[PDB]
Amino acid sequence: EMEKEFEQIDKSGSWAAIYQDIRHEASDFPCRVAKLPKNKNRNRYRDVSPFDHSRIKLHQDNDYINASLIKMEEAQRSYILTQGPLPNTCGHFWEMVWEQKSRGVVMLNRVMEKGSLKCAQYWPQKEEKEMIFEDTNLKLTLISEDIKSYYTVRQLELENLTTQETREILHFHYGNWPDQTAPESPASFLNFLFKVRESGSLSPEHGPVVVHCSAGIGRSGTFCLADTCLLLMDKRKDPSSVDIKKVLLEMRKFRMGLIQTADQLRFSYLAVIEGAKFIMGDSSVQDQWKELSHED
Ligand SMILES: [Mg+2]
Ligand SMILES: [Mg+2]
Repeated sequence: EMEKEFEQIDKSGSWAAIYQDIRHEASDFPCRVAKLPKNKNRNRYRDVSPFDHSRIKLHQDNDYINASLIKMEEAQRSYILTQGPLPNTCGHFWEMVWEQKSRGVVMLNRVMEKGSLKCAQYWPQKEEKEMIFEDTNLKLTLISEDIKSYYTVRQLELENLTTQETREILHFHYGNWPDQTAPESPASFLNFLFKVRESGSLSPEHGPVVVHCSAGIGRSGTFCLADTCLLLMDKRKDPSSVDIKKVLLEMRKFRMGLIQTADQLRFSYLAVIEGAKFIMGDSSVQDQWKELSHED
């Protein structure tokens, strides 16, 4: 059992060992396109690249973006994990959103973190100042935003200027989750995860949700791992049936480095264990998460 195992690892103080074993067993696949000279300025970090086999290809001369399709066959959910767009890849980012028919973007970082710019300002901050990405012929307008205590939800309108088709994109922006560390509480993380779920952005009738932090592997991996684990129990109505480490290693077949610290691994256990309360039919813990969240 996941809860049994968690208590064993915690009392033996074994999280670093457990996490290091995951790194040693992780898949290794070529990243030849990411490493082409013409793509150097499309990568935020030299050591975080998409595998060729799972990378998202842009439809419109150079198809390269630092983004990976994580396709969880058994859970029947997909995610696109990507780096925080650079100043020259914001048009590529929204082209990917458009071509993949994604309905939601989950942003787990702030634009400035730790004294440095971790992400370009790739969405409009003011309704009256829309953004046009001339390289990809897309227009992006801020329609509304709901600013909560530690996260913000925005409605964006993304228009294809060629066809004049428009789509609503929901932006879920986590405000106080730093890299390397674990979120303040499972409650606030789960409250946020369930807001994304409730929006319909994860439905299979849409493209995969787009998830990013700065590198698109640490906080982003934690988000997807918890969501996939909860979905697997939901499908089986069986929390015992879920092996978190097996699921993480499966995710790492599609993008390198998912979950960057032993603390993030331990938090994933905490989050899935607490989230299981809701999956198995205690719908009122979701209310307690919102209370514990102090989102107002
Ligand atoms: Mg429009
Ligand atoms: Mg169209």
